[PDB]
Amino acid sequence: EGMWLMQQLGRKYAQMKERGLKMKEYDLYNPNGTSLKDAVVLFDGGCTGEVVSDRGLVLTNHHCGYDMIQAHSTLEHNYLENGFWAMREADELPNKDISVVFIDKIEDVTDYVKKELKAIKDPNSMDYLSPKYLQKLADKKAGKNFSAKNPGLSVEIKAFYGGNLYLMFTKKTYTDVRLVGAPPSSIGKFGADTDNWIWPRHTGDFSIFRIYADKNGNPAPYSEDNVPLKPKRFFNISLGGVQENDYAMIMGFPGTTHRYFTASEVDEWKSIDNDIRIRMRDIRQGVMLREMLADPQIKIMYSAKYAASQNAYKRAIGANWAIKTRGLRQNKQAMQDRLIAWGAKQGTPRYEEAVHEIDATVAKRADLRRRYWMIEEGIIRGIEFARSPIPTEDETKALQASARKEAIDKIRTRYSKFANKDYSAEVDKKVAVAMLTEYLKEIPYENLPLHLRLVKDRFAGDVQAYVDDIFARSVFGSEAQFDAFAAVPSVEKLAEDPMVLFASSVFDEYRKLYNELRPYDDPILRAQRTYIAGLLEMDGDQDQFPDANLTLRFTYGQVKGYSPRDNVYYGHQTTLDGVMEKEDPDNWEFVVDPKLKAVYERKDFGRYADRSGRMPVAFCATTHTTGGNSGSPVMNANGELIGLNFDRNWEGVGGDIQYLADYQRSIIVDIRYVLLVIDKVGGCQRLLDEMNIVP
Amino acid sequence: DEGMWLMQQLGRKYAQMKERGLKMKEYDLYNPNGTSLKDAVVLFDGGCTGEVVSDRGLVLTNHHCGYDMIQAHSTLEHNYLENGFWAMREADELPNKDISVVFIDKIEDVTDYVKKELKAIKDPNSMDYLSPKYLQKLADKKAGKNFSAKNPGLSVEIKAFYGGNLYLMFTKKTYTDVRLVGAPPSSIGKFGADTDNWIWPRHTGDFSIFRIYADKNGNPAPYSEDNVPLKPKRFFNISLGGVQENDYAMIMGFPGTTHRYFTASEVDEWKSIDNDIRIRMRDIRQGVMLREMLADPQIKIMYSAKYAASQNAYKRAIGANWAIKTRGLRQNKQAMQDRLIAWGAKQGTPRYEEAVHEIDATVAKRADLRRRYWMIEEGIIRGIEFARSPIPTEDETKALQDASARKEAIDKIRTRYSKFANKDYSAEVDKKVAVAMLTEYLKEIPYENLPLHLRLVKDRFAGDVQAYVDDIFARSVFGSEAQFDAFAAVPSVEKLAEDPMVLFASSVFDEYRKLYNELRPYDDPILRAQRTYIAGLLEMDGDQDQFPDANLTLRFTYGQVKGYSPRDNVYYGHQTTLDGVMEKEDPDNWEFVVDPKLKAVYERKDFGRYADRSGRMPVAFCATTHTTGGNSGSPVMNANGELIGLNFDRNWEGVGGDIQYLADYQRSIIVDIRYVLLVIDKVGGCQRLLDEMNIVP
Ligand SMILES: O=C(c1ccc(Cl)cc1)N1CCSCC1
Ligand SMILES: O=C(c1ccc(Cl)cc1)N1CCSCC1
Ligand SMILES: [Cl-]
Ligand SMILES: [Cl-]
Ligand SMILES: [Cl-]
Repeated sequence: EGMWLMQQLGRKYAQMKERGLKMKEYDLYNPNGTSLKDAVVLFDGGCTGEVVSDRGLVLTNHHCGYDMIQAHSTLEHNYLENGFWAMREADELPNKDISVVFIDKIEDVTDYVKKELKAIKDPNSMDYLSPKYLQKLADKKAGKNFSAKNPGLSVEIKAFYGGNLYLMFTKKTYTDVRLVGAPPSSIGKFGADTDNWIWPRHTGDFSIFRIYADKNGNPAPYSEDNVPLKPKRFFNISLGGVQENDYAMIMGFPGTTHRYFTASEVDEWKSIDNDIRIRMRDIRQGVMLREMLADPQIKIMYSAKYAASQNAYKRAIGANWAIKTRGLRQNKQAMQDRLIAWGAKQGTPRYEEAVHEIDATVAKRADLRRRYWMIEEGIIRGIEFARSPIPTEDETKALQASARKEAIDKIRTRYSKFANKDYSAEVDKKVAVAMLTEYLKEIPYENLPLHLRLVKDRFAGDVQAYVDDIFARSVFGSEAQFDAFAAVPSVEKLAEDPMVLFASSVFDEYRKLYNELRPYDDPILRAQRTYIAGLLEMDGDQDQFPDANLTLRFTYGQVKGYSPRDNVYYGHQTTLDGVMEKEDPDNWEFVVDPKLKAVYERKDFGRYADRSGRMPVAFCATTHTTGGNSGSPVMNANGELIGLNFDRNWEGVGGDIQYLADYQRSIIVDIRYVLLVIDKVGGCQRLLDEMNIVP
Repeated sequence: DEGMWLMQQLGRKYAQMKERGLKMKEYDLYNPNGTSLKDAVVLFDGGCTGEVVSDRGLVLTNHHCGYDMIQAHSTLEHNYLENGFWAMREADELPNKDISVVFIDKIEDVTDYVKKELKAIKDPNSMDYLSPKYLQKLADKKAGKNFSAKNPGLSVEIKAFYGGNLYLMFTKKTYTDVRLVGAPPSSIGKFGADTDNWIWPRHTGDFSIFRIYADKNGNPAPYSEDNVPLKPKRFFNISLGGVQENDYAMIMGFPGTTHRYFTASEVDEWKSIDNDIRIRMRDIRQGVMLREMLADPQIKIMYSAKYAASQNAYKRAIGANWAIKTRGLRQNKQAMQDRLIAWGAKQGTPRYEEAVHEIDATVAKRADLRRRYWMIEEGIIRGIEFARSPIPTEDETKALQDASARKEAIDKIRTRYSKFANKDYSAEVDKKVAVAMLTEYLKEIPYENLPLHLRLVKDRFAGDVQAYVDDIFARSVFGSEAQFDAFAAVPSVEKLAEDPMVLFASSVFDEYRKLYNELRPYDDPILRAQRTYIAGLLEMDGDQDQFPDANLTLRFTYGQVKGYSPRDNVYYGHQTTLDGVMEKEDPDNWEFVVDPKLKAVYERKDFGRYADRSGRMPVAFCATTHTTGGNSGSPVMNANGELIGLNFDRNWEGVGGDIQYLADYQRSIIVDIRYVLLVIDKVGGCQRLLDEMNIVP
């Protein structure tokens, strides 16, 4: 049920041991010594990774190393579709803008931060959650020139439990992280978008990198003279596999959770956030699909935009399923009613007052929040011509010196980025007509972006005519229309351009709503500090985990399947047989790598198949994970690497608010399948040889 | 392989059934010379199975079996299809016109008799051995002079089995006054609707209740207000003990057809011609229909049923092709025939190998013709609605060419036009379907093999399929109502003789009939060789683990209540519950709406004695019994012969089971009798039906 602070390992150790943990507490996390924690990294600012060799080899997900594989792929060597396997360390490819962060030390600085905060002057100050303020405190505690005295290191203070606990992290950052190996996209992304959030899963979601450093193992930017890092700790790889009910644990960097939402916040998340995103994306995706299915060239141009919209659409469907079926609202109501009753008993009304302040703030911002999600889902992300070019104050104060041609070249560059190879004005007009029809029926005339008032005023309610007119008369309606403008540009033409005015109007309203809604966050945040303090004072800091905030956490559970619906059971482990059953040569998502298909036919599984001769692929566990846990190491009761976390099932996406023991699972690629792909698909024996593989 | 066994085969199967869990005495289940459980089984309305469940002739069958009778009695004032129907007294039960229930009174092996009569052969190639006319002449000869009058209600029938190697005579008792007694609302009776057709897990309460009526002596009689409920010689006891995983289960029913003795060449033909053409053509048709239904809510209303009707055999063909590809159906037929050929060679009898060769050569010879037939049938005859547009008859054409019979002909043509262009017909949707169907058809079928009118696509329209279809509607008398009325006002034979829609419809039906006539002769050599082939198989491995193909006759099948794994890491258990109905509820999707009375029963847990030991409410179960179409409504029995359920469907993974039974995938989908009695009790409130049944603890 939790994403626990490293500091909470002492308090949790006895329960973990009763659940199967065999390793010593300080071998997993030592606050003043080397531990397994030292082999975990924050990979490229949003994924987790792990050191698996004495020469700095790092494993993470394929979707985590995707951009680096794509940036090194060309028409001649397409590493994205064929994979990549450096046969020597010197062949490993450097990556620009990459990083790996080690969590060198973690300290509780609560009394320090709470004493510094006492120098208040304003009870409603938000400095207690300010990265700028907390950084000034972190620097004060570390010292004037800490990063110069300790190079490669940096400090950071973060708030936890709504501002009731503060931790300082001493981080070590390496920026020379090189691509070593990756399976083909057919393995690394087998399910592709059809199996996203799905269990059973058959995806070999892994990629291999290597941390490089200077001669002393100190952080250094890319240089041809950099040497692989010899880390202070790396994971041993287990080949013993997994069995149902086996103890499993994960360390990683979960991004966000909302475990202390009030019942009113659950209703708002359902009725505004999720219902609007669901309704608007269903309209958008419906029109896109119709057009993609009717024209194979539209399918090529819109496949990625369609897939990108489906991802949070599916998450919202999964989250609304939990609100409707798992009693999320009710359990938050029971949590707050229990605190209110205990507060009344102790003669302290501040907890009930705090819950009331949250409810009243939610109720007060309802119409504004509805208008914001409606314009964001409906227009800002729903309609492509909302992000069409808007002339800057510098560009209009140039068109009306010969810098007029420099303004036109800047506007032209933006126009070509909007109307790119994947942009269809006809498809966009069809999407806009459906999106705006829904938007105009939900947002009243007095709340509309100024230009959308023309639908009723000038176009007699004809949405099609309004959209047709934007493209017919706009300088960004077609290439020829832009060129005619570029030849004779006047500021009066841009000031009255229907597409410019639409884009300006919708962005003006989007920004006005954001600015009007931002002040409502602070009373909720301040009341949550009091609310979570009461919850901790009442039921204790053990069962109630602090919300995720991109900091290192541990979670434990077991390798276990679940029943998704009546009379259906999904086991704990998928096999290579499941990849073969899913093969569809004429569906790019489910194509099987020929070398992998041959390995399966010949049963060339070596030391990686299970005791029954079946080749495992993936497994699931009752660990509590979220976004940010993407390439997390999964450990045995002995702390050996058994897999890599890569996803979670849609039935558990509501788990960011309320953990669902009977449904929520972490989706993990089996380490035996990782080694089988490195060995029989990549033929990269040197990577197997540098790992410490235990029988 | 698992079996749809003849009643005669119960004796030789009894010991295996007992070892599998059967507890009842052999002759209590079937006795040729006395009353047995077999006497409580009926053929319901010529294509379903039913069962007598009371001493007053109450009959249980599926909701989809009694569907037409529930619909015929439904009005805007009393919609029994939507709300259900529950007669609170016997006099309130509704009569049905054109209904029947058939009891199998006696079954007799008449093989020696038929085989001796056949010896009077005039042509060794004669198909009389499979002729219903010939076999009826033999049945009438054996039964006696004027048997129908001497025994009212009874009739005799001889059928061939094992490709003409075994013959059985059936003495049938037919009742035609069968009244509607009860039915759940469509929300229970067809819960899955078309989404869950061929699907396990399943949550559908697929049952309906009827009653057999007869004269004062229990003898068959047509509907009369003086008819009294039948006091039958046998009825099923209802069990409330439920089912558990691995429990023995058995079914009696009337499976229609199987192809257990296909050669490997016939499996390849079924895959590459029958199934691939049906799959490809229906996917094109359904694809266009769906786009139009999704774009216009009025097109969705008009085409929903046509779309659903096409998807049914489309899904079956997808399931059958999955078995051919993954379960080794072709290979196992090849191994079956190779084993017989090897044994025949050792015996010095080459006639079995000669028979398999004759089947292979016939399959290879008819390939192009069969391809052209399935292509036109799936592509045009079924695929395009204007193929079934009006064609003026030879007498209608003559009637138009100096009498009052001109207005008579126009009224007949108008009636047919109004049936073609009905409230559900869209000419625009049909033109879109025809353009896609004909594009595929013109790609597969060469110019010299095209129906005459389709040659105009290349000749007159420069290959433009859209122009050809547009022209059919623009210039045709049946292209619109106004075009028909203009014709009806000034009708000339010369206008009909050159009508593009008439010529298209005529051409495609001419080609469809020419192909049928050219292909029909190929059936006979296959049939004759199958008689020799199945005789060899029976002589070699015995009439013991090789069941005779289904032929709409009474069979029994046995197995166990067991789930299965459909794919890697997925298990489907043996039993669904009322929670599964609730998880599937969608108020804005007509298929998954939940009856309010049923939803309340679930919330209050008002399950009475019908819930399982854990307090869960059972809905349906699946079993390793071997069933096919015709088994809808079949009684499912306990080891004690008590009714535990009604068969109503089978999973898509087992549709290949008509050729090769699939032990690890094929399951019969059965509605639990505890759920049937729960709906009668807590949803219908029809206590009198519960009271007349013999319910065992
Ligand atoms: O099948 C579903 C789904 C889930 C719940 C509900 Cl209520 C409806 C549909 N998906 C696809 C996988 S991702 C989540 C949405
Ligand atoms: O989903 C399928 C299906 C089955 C097998 C294959 Cl190869 C492809 C799709 N259905 C379910 C309804 S009944 C049969 C068709
Ligand atoms: Cl290190
Ligand atoms: Cl012979
Ligand atoms: Cl099988």
